[PDB]
Amino acid sequence: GLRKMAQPSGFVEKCVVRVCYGNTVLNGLWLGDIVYCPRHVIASNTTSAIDYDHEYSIMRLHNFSIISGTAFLGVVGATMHGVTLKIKVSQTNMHTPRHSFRTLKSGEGFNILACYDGCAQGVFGVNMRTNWTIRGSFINGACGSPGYNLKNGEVEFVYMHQIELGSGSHVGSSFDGVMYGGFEDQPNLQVESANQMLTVNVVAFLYAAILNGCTWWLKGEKLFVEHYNEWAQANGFTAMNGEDAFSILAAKTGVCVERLLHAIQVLNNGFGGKQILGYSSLNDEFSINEVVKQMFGVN
Amino acid sequence: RKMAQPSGFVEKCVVRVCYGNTVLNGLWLGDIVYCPRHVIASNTTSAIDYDHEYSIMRLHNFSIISGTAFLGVVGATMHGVTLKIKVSQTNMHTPRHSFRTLKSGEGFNILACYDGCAQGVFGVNMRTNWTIRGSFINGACGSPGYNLKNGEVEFVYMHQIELGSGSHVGSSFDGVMYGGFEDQPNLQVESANQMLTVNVVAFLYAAILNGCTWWLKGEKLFVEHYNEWAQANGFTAMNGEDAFSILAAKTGVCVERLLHAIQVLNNGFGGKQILGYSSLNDEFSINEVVKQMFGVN
Ligand SMILES: COc1cccc2[nH]c(C(=O)N[C@@H](CC(C)C)C(=O)N[C@@H](C[C@@H]3CCNC3=O)C(=O)COP(=O)(O)O)cc12
Ligand SMILES: COc1cccc2[nH]c(C(=O)N[C@@H](CC(C)C)C(=O)N[C@@H](C[C@@H]3CCNC3=O)C(=O)COP(=O)(O)O)cc12
Repeated sequence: GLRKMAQPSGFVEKCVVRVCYGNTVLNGLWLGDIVYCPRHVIASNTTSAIDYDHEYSIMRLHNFSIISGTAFLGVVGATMHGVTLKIKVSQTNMHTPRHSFRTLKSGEGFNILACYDGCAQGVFGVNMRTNWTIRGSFINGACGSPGYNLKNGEVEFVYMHQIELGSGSHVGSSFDGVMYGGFEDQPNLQVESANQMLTVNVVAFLYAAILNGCTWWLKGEKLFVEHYNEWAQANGFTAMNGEDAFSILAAKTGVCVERLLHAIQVLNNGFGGKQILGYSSLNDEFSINEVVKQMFGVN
Repeated sequence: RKMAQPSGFVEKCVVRVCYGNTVLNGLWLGDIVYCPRHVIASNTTSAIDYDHEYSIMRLHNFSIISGTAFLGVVGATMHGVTLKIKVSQTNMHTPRHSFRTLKSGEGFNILACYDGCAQGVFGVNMRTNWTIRGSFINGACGSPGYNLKNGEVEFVYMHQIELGSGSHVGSSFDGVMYGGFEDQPNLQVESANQMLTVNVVAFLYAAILNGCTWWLKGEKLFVEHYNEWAQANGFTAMNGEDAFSILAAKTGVCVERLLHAIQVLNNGFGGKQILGYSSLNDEFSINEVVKQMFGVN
């Protein structure tokens, strides 16, 4: 079958801490001797526009409390970097994993460790959508929850949770302190752009259906990538690219991309009660990488 | 959003178990390694006489690796469809834990492992036909299923086989195969799956709490009439209306209006969608819905 999976969370869980500042609690990420967390933790009043330079100048280090498991950490300094704080603590996290920082591109998959009061509660896989929001599941207290990927024996930290938009979509920042999509960490309504279905993930899904033997939707007609891309601009799908990446899948099946792009056009009107790998409409959750790892064990 | 509970406490308990040329995953708790008994079978190709395989077992064929260390086997005994392998070494990362057998409908977490190393983690439900909708390939056997609850890890599932349908079957850690399936290379057909009605009701209450209510009408379907419709339409009977009384009280919507909606929505969504789903969804339990939206267990 095909299940949306998270990569294991163990390396990340040892780094999550609780960050208290005055009348606000949220989550931080403890790496080396730095704790990363959203800068709005220091905002005393969030019922009007937040002047972060003012909040920063009145900040006093003795109002911080940072808790790892049951241990308090000594706070030594704190600097502001975009929409994040970098808090210097007197102790090094001896469980700091091998890691780097990376900024997600449009459509890329990653993992969210949903944390509360400095303790992890759930983990799930998710895609950065073309409108720079994610479909998460967060309630109050989740700010500072980290997003990550495991690659080559290294943790890549990619997302720090920040805000929930009026529509229910979730916005975070990189650990550089740049908010995805340019959203503001301000208490006021902001509207995101319309979402686009990720065409390359729908193609990979349809290959998966072929390999699992679900072929009823498959015809023999081809739709040229260029003709599809004009249709996608008018129907809320991203353009097609990287057809060469689908070599692996096209070989094992003997079906070409341009036949599936035809199918994408047809199946956008509904599955008519039929179900493809157990879904009743097109799914853009799965990348080529995931299909290929889950079906064949090849990275 | 479907999620899993975090895996850190379980990851340190998974080991790589090799017997001869067969490799799979074991669970290291205390001084015992638990794993599927087919690790000692000579030919996973034809019928297996496990009493014979156990009698010719030779313990020096074992190799058990946790990270970089080798564990020393001192004995092994066979219980149901599992092996309990006693080693010299006690797992110093053993979490507070118990073993529990899942009932029909219950959700749990799977840590999919290969060669003794965790690769992914996802939530599942034990279906009424005693299979789960998983994702596994060769090498996944022994992958553990777990729940985190009341400051301890409950271990509930050991992965064992893929049915010809693609559905997946495991055992509890007392050696009892869920569904009574056999750990043999023969085609076995599970019974027909049923949609879990309590989970579908949980989902519609989730929809109401998020202001998704186009489908909601005023008509009421009494539980006994629904259950008659259910037995003939591949749905489970309505039960445990107790936790739903709480949701009914908060939303003002009685369960009987949702049972009616199920009967109607079963014939398709008419184009529209519910929480982004294009058809009835029974993947979420009432606990998951309450935990995710209100933060309470
Ligand atoms: C009137 O203004 C609005 C209008 C319409 C929509 C709006 N949306 C936000 C927003 O997103 N506000 C951030 C803080 C900003 C103002 C600095 C926030 O609330 N984040 C949560 C996680 C959120 C909470 C529920 N689900 C989550 O993902 C934290 O965890 C961190 O802070 P808190 O734990 O709540 O104290 C303000 C707002
Ligand atoms: C040929 O007759 C059949 C007919 C129809 C359906 C059938 N199904 C099986 C089966 O499932 N067989 C068990 C081995 C038992 C019988 C001893 C198995 O293959 N288990 C996998 C997990 C599986 C592997 C693929 N996806 C998974 O979930 C392990 O992990 C251990 O095996 P490996 O050492 O890793 O290959 C045999 C069979």
